Amino acid sequence: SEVPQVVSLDPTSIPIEYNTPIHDIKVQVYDIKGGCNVEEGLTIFLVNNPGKENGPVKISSKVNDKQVSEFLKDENMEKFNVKLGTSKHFYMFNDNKNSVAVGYVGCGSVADLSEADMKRVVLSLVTMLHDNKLSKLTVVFEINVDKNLFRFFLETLFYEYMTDERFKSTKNVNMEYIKHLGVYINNADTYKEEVEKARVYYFGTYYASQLIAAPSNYCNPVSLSNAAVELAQKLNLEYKILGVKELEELKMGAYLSVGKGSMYPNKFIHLTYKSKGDVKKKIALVGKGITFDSGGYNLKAAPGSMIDLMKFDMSGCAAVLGCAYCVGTLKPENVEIHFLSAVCENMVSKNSYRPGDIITASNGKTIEVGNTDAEGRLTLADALVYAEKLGVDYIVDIATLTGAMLYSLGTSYAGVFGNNEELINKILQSSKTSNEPVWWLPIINEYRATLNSKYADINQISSSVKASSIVASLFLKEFVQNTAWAHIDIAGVSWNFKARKPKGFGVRLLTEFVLN
Amino acid sequence: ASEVPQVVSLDPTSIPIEYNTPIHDIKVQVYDIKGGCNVEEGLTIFLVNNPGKENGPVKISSKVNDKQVSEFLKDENMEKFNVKLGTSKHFYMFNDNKNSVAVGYVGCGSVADLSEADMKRVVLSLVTMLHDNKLSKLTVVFEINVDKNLFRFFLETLFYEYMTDERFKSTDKNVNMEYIKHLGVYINNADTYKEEVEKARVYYFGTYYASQLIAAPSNYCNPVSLSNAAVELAQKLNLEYKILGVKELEELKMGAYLSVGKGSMYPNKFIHLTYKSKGDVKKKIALVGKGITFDSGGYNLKAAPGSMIDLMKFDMSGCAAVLGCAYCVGTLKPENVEIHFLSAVCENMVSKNSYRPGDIITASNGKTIEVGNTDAEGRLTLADALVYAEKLGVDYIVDIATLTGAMLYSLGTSYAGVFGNNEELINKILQSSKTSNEPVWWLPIINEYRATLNSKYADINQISSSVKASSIVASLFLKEFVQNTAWAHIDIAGVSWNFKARKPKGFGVRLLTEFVLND
Amino acid sequence: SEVPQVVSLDPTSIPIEYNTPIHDIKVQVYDIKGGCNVEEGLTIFLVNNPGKENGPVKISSKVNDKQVSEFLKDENMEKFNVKLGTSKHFYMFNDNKNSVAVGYVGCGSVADLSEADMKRVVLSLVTMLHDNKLSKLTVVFEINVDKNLFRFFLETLFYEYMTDERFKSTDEYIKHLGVYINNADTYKEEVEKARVYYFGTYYASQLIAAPSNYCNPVSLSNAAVELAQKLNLEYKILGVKELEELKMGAYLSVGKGSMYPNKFIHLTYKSKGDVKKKIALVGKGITFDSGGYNLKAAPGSMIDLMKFDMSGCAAVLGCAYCVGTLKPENVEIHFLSAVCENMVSKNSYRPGDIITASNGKTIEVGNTDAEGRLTLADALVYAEKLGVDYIVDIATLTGAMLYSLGTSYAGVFGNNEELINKILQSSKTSNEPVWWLPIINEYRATLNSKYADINQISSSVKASSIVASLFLKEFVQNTAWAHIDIAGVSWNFKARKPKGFGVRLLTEFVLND
Ligand SMILES: CC(C)(C)OC(=O)N[C@@H](C(=O)NO)c1ccc(Br)cc1
Ligand SMILES: CC(C)(C)OC(=O)N[C@@H](C(=O)NO)c1ccc(Br)cc1
Ligand SMILES: CC(C)(C)OC(=O)N[C@@H](C(=O)NO)c1ccc(Br)cc1
Ligand SMILES: [Zn+2]
Ligand SMILES: [Zn+2]
Ligand SMILES: [Zn+2]
Ligand SMILES: [Zn+2]
Ligand SMILES: [Zn+2]
Ligand SMILES: [Zn+2]
Repeated sequence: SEVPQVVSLDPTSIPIEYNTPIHDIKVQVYDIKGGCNVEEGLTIFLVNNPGKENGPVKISSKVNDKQVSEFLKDENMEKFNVKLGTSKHFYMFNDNKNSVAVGYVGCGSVADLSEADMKRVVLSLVTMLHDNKLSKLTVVFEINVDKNLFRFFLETLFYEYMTDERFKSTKNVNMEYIKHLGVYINNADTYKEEVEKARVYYFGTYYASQLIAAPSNYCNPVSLSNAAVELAQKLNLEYKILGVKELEELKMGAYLSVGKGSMYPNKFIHLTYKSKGDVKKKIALVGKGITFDSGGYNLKAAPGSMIDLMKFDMSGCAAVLGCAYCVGTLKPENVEIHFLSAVCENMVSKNSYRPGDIITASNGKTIEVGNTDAEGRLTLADALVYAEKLGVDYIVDIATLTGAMLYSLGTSYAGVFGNNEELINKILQSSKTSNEPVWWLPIINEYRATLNSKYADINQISSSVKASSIVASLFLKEFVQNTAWAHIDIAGVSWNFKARKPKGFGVRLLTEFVLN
Repeated sequence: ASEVPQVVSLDPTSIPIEYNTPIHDIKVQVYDIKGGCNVEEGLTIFLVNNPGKENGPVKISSKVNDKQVSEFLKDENMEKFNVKLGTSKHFYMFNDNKNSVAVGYVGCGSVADLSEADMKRVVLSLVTMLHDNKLSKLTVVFEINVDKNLFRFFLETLFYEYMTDERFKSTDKNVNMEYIKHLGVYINNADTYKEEVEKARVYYFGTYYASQLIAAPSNYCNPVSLSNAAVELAQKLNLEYKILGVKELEELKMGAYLSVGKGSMYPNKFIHLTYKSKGDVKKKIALVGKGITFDSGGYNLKAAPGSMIDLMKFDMSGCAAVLGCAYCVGTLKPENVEIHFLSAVCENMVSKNSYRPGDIITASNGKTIEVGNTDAEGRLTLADALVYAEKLGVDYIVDIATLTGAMLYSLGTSYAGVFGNNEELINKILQSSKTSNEPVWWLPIINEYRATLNSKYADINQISSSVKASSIVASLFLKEFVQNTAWAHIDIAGVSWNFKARKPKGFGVRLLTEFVLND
Repeated sequence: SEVPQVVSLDPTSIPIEYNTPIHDIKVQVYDIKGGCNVEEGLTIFLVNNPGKENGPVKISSKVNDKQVSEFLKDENMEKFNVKLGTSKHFYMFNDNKNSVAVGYVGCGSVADLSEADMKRVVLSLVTMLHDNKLSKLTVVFEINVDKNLFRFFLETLFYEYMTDERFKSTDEYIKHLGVYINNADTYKEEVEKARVYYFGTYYASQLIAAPSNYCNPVSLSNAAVELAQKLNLEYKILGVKELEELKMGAYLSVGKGSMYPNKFIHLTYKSKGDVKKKIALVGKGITFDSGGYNLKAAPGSMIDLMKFDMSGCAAVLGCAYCVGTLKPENVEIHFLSAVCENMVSKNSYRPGDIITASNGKTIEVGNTDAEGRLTLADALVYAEKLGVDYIVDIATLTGAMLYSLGTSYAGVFGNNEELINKILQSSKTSNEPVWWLPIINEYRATLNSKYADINQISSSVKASSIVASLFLKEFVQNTAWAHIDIAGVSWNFKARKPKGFGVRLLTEFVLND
């Protein structure tokens, strides 16, 4: 619980903002079928034109104001375009002779907007929200969206609108979030239930983002495990933090070896949510929790190794904890979930484990270490045997495991591997409804022979096959004996290089998996 | 003084320093050339040139008070030799008293005004004549034109190159070393040049002292032993001194400086030396030196080709330059001036305790900094040092540092770069460069690159991820930690080490001293 | 004249747009004291705020329209801030019930805007123009700018507004520009000069942006001829046969491995009347630099960008446009470029080759990727024989510039301080930033060849830019000479296009001399 320090100026906890300005936004959903009121703040119409390429803007909605409706008549609007991401602002006086601000955002010419399409619309919308001191925003849906896409709109809106200023000291003086958000859409009553779900999904994602973005001197195994406890306490999760003494008794030799060279003791996070009624499904969610990945003696010194980004290497853990918030808040029924993460730090030291070392996992398997920079699968290995010992139905691990993902699926799609096709399908189904894209990749058994060690039971890495993501999955597969298991590699999708911030990828995905 | 920690008992606990050098035992005499030259014992060398006559014949113009020697040096005899820069010859003959004497010359080219580099070549050629000859006396006859500043440069360079560092020699000591005991100089209007002699001797040792600190390996020269050397120096010079330990640095919240040293076995030591004039103080100056006793690069380890990790003892050259300046100032004792000699000394190592890439740290002025590269640790330590410097309420802040390797690609190994926020201060540094003959060139602080230091989470980035103009970006960083004081920054990463001669130059000592003295 | 082809689909000329939509824009300048009228198009206020948080926007100028004045009231504008580059624009109806667009661009908190700052202002302004079907743009200057910066504003505006679609197959611009500024009469003379400076820069941009299959030594020399003919300049293109007779072995060696014959461009401008200054402007004209057998294969060598390596030539030709159009007095200008291509072939020159320059000096080649200085050597020998007063060469010579001054400031080297100062003065008034770097003679000894008269490159001295300058200096014996290294500033990496750097710089140099 106590964070060790080298000097007194080293931080001893991760700063966390629980009550965000987003939570102070009062959200109202009205049916468009009744007309729109255009009074205070900024009013934005989401408009398209199906199959007209860059077509003219047409406002279909009834506006309960003669002046505003006159301004928005077709003859006036035809000079404007519906190009995806395009936005404009209008100034006018209403019927009550008050000054009002109105505008629109183009949603293209395709009837069914994709996640990327919706993201671009929101990003354009957020641009209108920044550098304008508005008190209220009104969004009018003149496009077709189902409830899942509507929820995604809000989640993305909240997430992109929110700005992390925890580490700013000498800060934007003009930041001023809206206090009211009005939404006009048809059949408002079906969409109202998605509002609070979006708000929960937002913070779950933003919470994971805060943990990832937090630098390694702030976010260490002790401080992160402490944060998990604080989170568990607020949400009523049973919690248990395993220290070195417990881990040694449990013989987690693979996991403990990675943390040897660190000044922070290893901390194993175990949170549990149990429904009050009959439990029909038991699920273990495992997250990779490397607070910093230096590579060990296989130091990240090669070009393109992105060593300065390696605080992100606990993204899997953050996603699991972010999911814990959503589950703890929405309180699903007939399910018991274990939230696991073997947290440690991979550093260079006189105490560090060396390339060539043979270590023993808690399942008795001896492992020959060929590369200390492949430490993720080592910690995940012991975490998986622990998971299976819990007697669950599904084991789902999520991790920034291999850089090869950047070459396979890139920065938008995560890879999923597994030993069970139905479980994979459930993950794929969750991906669609959560709108966090995942693609099914194969575990090619032909590469297994490349993990055959001369002295230990198995090699940590291959010295042949360059398909590291598959090889790593083959390694993890050896530590799940008789349980449905899936592995999501998020090394490529976790960090937003363009926006220079985390995505909090996986939070909404894991929650949809649990809920449905 | 603090106790130097050891891993084994064989680890050195102090930097060996030679204060009394053979140069200090040399008696220097300056004569007027119009009185004629006496050629008796030891070696007598004529410095000769030939104006616009590309390798011209040698001609001795000076009167020699010896019939035999004057006949030997007559034009007819000397025309077989030429004045090519760096050329030297030895002559053997008998004088009027039937004694054997040794005479020679060094070619000074065909250009009337010799540059520092040219003069250096002349001196180097001269030193070769001193080497491997057991001489007791050297006599140098100036048949060329040099001003007082260039004349002093000759003596300083002569003393520096003649001197040999044998502190770390044990079984391979040179059995044949035997320095001259007397140095004679014949020059026109000598009375004007006499004041430069002792000044040269002072400037020499300041440079040689800095050289000794730099050349000292990192196991000998650590933050503790270097700060101890600073204290010992201050005591000898009657300067006020103050060494800040970790506890005091924490109270001052010097987080950037402390973060770099976290991974070291040697505690951070902040050097603060003070020279105060006895009279009314009219100018207050802070001299800040980068003091990284060893730069491994941190977790951004120097593992790339050309990173020169074996040279990284040099990375405290700025501190050494500052301490060498403290010697000169404390010795010549300029008045009506108050000088602060500062250096945030530490070591950048790889450890479980080391600071990581991506860490956000807080400087003593409250600015939060995101670390993108641990091998850019110099600017982190300088940041807190500059904030400390400005709190002293000085008129000028001048920092000197082996900051960026880009200097090797911009100005190279001969000229140092100077950046600043004040043009008058910059001109003064340039003025000091001319009179000290330590080359400096003005480089710009381009404000357009500033936006690349905008961090998403912290107040500022330590490094840029685009620009690649490392020296300018670093200056932009440091500028953020000097709020309202005239400040200049001298990057000596390229000029500090003499790669051809395999030794330090002690660059900056004479430059900084000239700056203080002529102010 | 005839461009050789490998296949019939290979282009045989560089497409050039001479008449741009920018030339069709009518520009009117009014005095701010008379008030602003808001009728057609888009109206943008350029505003600042000394000591700005960044602080709120406040419009001081009087607007002769009740509807617009209601919009521009302090209470409404306080919601916006003046942070540099920030902009907002709204659409509304004026007193005459016409649709109008009104807005602002934030100019920060500094009273005196820099070259870099003004560019950020312009880009934000241009961003609104690319996404609004406007007929007229009106700019209201509520900031202080001198005559030079105002001209710079227009040049940058015109240049960034213009879009190159020459190579877009398939698989709008405003017609009026209104300017409100204090002391309007003083700024009116700057308008047409800016339009000239614009195209000079944009013309150079077109040559640089043109790919190596379009822009080759033959097609580039042809383009120079066509330009000279339109400007009524005397022109002369030296071919291989003439070059051999002139014994330009260094220049000819670089082009040996190319399928395109070497072409030496020589344009000349003579002022009507007494000539008081004679100047030769030399531009590096490598249409493509593969590096030769010292192939650009190392990481970060950016071989896909190497069409840019004739930027120096383009800058000189762009200058030829400006000088030929504005027609300065008392001056004679020579526009020179030894154009060729550096390729890998059985006919290519090899590392280790010893070649003879036209001045008789033998050169040992240590790196075929340092071909720029070799071509410049013969060009400099050619230039001095013309008997000029100043020789100024401009070249993308060394990548080391990216490590010294970066992408914003070019480096200038020289043997004459008066010439250097004139360049620096020209840099200030043209707002194309240049910084004086030294030619350190101590490094000269590293060019001493064991067998030849001189080495092409150094064997260490990582100060490549200075060493190269030391090389070129050996080919100017008795003339005031300057060298501008634009390797770092030539290409705009963020915008993915050329800057046309040097055109305005060279013209100001000629004009103010
Ligand atoms: C097997 C091999 C030797 C290639 O090592 C890696 O697979 N490195 C990954 C790692 O260091 N895991 O801990 C990694 C690299 C980049 C990114 Br982004 C993520 C993960
Ligand atoms: C910003 C960057 C990542 C390039 O890091 C450097 O600037 N390196 C310098 C350094 O390590 N300072 O601490 C340095 C290298 C070599 C020489 Br020689 C001098 C100084
Ligand atoms: C050090 C060396 C002698 C090889 O010189 C180069 O660095 N090459 C330049 C070149 O290829 N001249 O022809 C160059 C490279 C990149 C850029 Br950008 C500009 C110029
Ligand atoms: Zn790793
Ligand atoms: Zn990892
Ligand atoms: Zn370093
Ligand atoms: Zn350093
Ligand atoms: Zn080249
Ligand atoms: Zn080139």
